[PDB]
Amino acid sequence: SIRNGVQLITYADRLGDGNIESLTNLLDGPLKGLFKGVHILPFYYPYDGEDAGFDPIDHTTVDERLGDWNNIKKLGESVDIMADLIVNHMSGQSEAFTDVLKKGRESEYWPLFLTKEDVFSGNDQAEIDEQIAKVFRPRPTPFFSDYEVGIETDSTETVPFWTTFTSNQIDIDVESELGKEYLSSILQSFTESNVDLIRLDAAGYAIKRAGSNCFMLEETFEFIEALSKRARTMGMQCLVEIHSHYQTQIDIAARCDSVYDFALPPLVLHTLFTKDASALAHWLSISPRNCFTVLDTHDGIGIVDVGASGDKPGLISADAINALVEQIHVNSNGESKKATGAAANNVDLYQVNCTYYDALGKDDFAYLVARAIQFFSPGIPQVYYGGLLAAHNDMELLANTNVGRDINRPYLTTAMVEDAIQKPVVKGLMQLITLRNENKAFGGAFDVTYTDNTLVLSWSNDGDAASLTVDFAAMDATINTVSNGEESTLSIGALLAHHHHH
Ligand SMILES: [Cl-]
Ligand SMILES: [Mg+2]
Repeated sequence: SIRNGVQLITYADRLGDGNIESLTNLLDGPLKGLFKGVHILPFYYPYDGEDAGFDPIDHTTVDERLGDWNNIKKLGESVDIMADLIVNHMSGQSEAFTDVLKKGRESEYWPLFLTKEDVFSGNDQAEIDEQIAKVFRPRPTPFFSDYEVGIETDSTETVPFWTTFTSNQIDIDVESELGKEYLSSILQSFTESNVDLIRLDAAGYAIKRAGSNCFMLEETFEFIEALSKRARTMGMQCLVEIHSHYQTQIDIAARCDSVYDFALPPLVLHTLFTKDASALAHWLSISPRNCFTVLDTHDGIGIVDVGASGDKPGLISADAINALVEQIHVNSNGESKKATGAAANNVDLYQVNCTYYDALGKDDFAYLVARAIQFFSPGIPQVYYGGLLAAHNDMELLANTNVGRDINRPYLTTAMVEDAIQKPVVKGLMQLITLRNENKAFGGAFDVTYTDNTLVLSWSNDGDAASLTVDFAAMDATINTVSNGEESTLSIGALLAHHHHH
């Protein structure tokens, strides 16, 4: 149901001249023939709030500055589309919540939102607080937000609403009938708009049980599967997004349709920094196959994704993680330090804000080797729009907005795309994308080998075959293919040289 090929991650306004139609034109011209799918980052009203699309006021409507649902429908006629579903909460400025403020318990939308009384039914405030302490929260934001409701009636009441993220995001009761209707209505627009893939956001929080940590409970999995089952009947498929310890990604992927591979970004950097693919080869021996792979995302480079968690070990040692973080700062000449928040130890760093290209010191050969490793690992490969064009760290935008992640969210106009696709490293990347799109071997069986400083990633399907051999002693990377009756050998170094001369 999903086209096996390379996908693009983009904002609808930051690649092209600023709207969906402009992006569609790009995918029809300069970027034609590259992507079987496109993850369009949150495009709902509004896309340019405090959390860059992930805090929409009205999740049910496209931001009219970007277009409408028919623009999405048109773009998805020929390519798979991935779109975001924020399942856990709604905006305090949404029409449903403002109605609750106006009419209180007389509101039609009252059961839609999660309050303190919905979860804790006792009256021992000391006991309720001891159980509130067990709830897992990402930031020291308010636990409840006390809104006055019924302001347009003769009765008022102050209600503590559950607010996991900010006081302007009200957690909804996804177990109520209204909550299922709200989520179903967005899925409805999706399937009517040729959306194929649903990235579920904050789903790990969506189910609350007093006494538990309210995070990825068994009841949370049951909710996720009920949501995913509905999405499947509507012709779509779900992706459970999370940044966690690697064993949690494995556990989720065994029960859910898809996960991200967030181990590859730091492991591939570490592999290239140290010329040791032991940890990379270990991961590929156990990694979920139902995944979407990335090097860069719209966020920063996740580090805790391969680090320890409590008593559980990481995929590389603490020493390797600290040396990986430090090498990124060295390769970006300190630019990533400017964009990344302070931390006592790098082993505790959530994310390093830096382009993947700058994390590799803008080494064109290593970067093409990195993306070849990504394409030859199992799962659907996604290419971030910035990394597709080898965009450097955007220090100007960083200084302007003071938002750490903007170092990796450049505004790349149609004109800048036309220039960037002329760069040899970009031309080399597009040739790799074409190989990954057209060889049927990736639809078959996988094997990973690491002996004598030589990593081999092999695929075979029907009569087609494709293998990536990375010799770290010789610093050579070679792709061998069988297809169309042809046997072909593509040296990555020869690939990059060819595009410098021709
Ligand atoms: Cl998949
Ligand atoms: Mg489609």
